[PDB]
Amino acid sequence: SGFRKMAFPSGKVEGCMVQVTCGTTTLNGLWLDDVVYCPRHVICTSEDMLNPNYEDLLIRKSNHNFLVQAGNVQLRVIGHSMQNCVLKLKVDTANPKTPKYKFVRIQPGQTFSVLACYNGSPSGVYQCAMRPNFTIKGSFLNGSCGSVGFNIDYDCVSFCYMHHMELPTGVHAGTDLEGNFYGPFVDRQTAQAAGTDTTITVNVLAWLYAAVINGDRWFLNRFTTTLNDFNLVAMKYNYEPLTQDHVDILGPLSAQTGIAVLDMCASLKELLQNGMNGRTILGSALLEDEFTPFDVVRQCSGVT
Amino acid sequence: SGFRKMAFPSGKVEGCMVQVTCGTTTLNGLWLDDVVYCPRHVICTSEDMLNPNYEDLLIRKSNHNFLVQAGNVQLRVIGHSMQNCVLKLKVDTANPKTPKYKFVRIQPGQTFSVLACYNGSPSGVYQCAMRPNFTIKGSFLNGSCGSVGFNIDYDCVSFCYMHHMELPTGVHAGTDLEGNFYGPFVDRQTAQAAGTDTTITVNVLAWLYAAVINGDRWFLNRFTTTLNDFNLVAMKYNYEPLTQDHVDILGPLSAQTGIAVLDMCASLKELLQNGMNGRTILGSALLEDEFTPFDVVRQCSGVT
Ligand SMILES: Cc1ccncc1NC(=O)Cc1ccc2nc[nH]c2c1
Ligand SMILES: Cc1ccncc1NC(=O)Cc1ccc2nc[nH]c2c1
Repeated sequence: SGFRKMAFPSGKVEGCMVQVTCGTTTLNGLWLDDVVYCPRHVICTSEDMLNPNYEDLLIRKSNHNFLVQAGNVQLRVIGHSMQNCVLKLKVDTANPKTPKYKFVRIQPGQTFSVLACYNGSPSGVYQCAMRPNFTIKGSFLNGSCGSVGFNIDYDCVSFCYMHHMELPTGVHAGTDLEGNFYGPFVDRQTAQAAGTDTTITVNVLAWLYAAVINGDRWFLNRFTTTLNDFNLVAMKYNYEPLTQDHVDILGPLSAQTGIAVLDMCASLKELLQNGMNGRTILGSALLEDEFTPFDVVRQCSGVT
Repeated sequence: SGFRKMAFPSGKVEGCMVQVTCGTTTLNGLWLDDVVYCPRHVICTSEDMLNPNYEDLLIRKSNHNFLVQAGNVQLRVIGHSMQNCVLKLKVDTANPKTPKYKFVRIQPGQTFSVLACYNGSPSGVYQCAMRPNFTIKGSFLNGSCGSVGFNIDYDCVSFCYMHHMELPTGVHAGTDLEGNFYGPFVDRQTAQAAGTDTTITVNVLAWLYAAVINGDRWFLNRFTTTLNDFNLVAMKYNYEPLTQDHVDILGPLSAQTGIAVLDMCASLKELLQNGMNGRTILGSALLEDEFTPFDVVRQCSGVT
């Protein structure tokens, strides 16, 4: 028993982190096979970030200008190319620690682990979610760019995020490993404001099921609702609309606990309208939305 | 910017996890050098746990009864001994992945990362604190015993916890790596109730400093207090008494932010008396106490 905000074990990803320096800029790179992936803004100075022309800045860089270091040993760069907002640096040595991997582009509401790194060295690991406005709320200082987000399925690492930007509001933006930004964000230091950060309803419901499984049941009530009625309340509270697809995804948790999805929606509706009244659920005083239904099943069943 | 509940990168610890089976019981072991450490209750059945005589149960076990498996390869057990509540299984092969390590016994209020494992396989990593009542609030299912807690200082892993028990209330109890339980708990399935789970005041203050550094400042007020006055309010709210040692420990955060420790105590006192009023601090609706002052400095400076 007990339910924690849990990240995936980071070892497989630690074995892929390298330091990339170009000019005066140092950030992190991800070394998979004989390619090192990193944000293309490694070629910029802070002044260039105001209005960068990446193709033009890149023409002035040669393979020998990209310094790639794995631990205390230097990697030889034999090619470089720009793919969307990432650079792919071809090196002469395959990473011997390359795990089985995939590149996946996640949807908003999906969770992943981030291995925060500086100078190609891991500092920590935390769990987060792709917000509905395509930002993430991470912990990233100068030099953390190129740190990655991932999920693991037994022995295959699915990389889904690479850190690029901190918006003027302190939230974060980045790309998938094909270099396409999540949402409308760009790798330029300009006015980029995020949209409404709505709450991921399906994740809140999954977490309420985790609370019932792990003993916290005070919020269960004598009511039910419909998807349409629940969604009127969800709209009012800046929650994402709940769909029949989300109800189907919650089916296994509903079956395990014997609490119908719409009855849990009615508990959630009352929590939204009445508040917590100074009470807590799984050690939280707010409705937690950074656990997917899959995360709840995985943690409650101990998948390794 | 941004502040997250961050665990240490777990790779160095993943390389030490093994599966230990004795009879019908399987749990995790920690393989460092040529010794595998695991809870001595691996020798018990669930029925034995009601009233175990560990010395007597152990007499019936030989080296060949402890099955130790690292990945898919078996380790040969050439000796076994009981040290307090842990078994030390001497194996014929040193763990080639043994990191630099120490065994440390932490104090209440200190934080650490846990690598939750099942069948010697890592499932996830999370950050937690040793509560003032010597319990931890983890996420542990059947088979997670032997999972460990640790801190890392550059390349040296300090192991501080090994999971043993879940109390009837759903909180967790365990030992240091010398096999001594934290607090009054025992490895017997009996009535063991935890004391008051007070809030770690010094950690709440550190987290309020992290909030100011990372932009959340609404709770700062025009007041100050004294240690004695603050402690009267701390007593009322089941917070640990704040000492001059804690004030000294918060000195670097006070210097960085320019907010005197006693002024932050006055902000905390008002938060205790008035509540949050539906507001949040670093994404939390409660006062977070599982970040030490050292954690706040480490995360805010990007130590790798
Ligand atoms: C500063 C920071 C902190 C956390 N996360 C991201 C960042 N960086 C940015 O937002 C853009 C940036 C800023 C200066 C750069 N110089 C070369 N490349 C650069 C990219
Ligand atoms: C069940 C559990 C879940 C999470 N954390 C710990 C536990 N186990 C216990 O509290 C004691 C126990 C219970 C049966 C045992 N059989 C052999 N050894 C045993 C030890």
